[PDB]
Amino acid sequence: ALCCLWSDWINEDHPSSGSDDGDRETFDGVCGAPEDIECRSVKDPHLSLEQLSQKVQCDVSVGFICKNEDQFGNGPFGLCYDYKIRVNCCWPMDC
Ligand SMILES: [Ca+2]
Ligand SMILES: [Ca+2]
Ligand code: NA
Repeated sequence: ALCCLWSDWINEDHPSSGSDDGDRETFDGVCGAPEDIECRSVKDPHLSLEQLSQKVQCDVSVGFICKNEDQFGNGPFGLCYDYKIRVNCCWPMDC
């Protein structure tokens, strides 16, 4: 069968850190090919993305991407929340 486990939280980028003007989280070095991914805001971790307001990308191919300019605001106001991810990874095991 397949034995699947959820990783610890990954939170290596932040909306006002680095040079990417956003928040990107990857599972490189954690799992080779996640079966699932969970992307959550740090300040409201119980809300799924379908319960959040921001424009983000969250999938098992690229991981998590939020770009600050995609968020609601006028002028320079408005940016990504800080997000964190878990990945669900499965191993072929007889668990
Ligand atoms: Ca950043
Ligand atoms: Ca982050
Ligand atoms: Na975005």
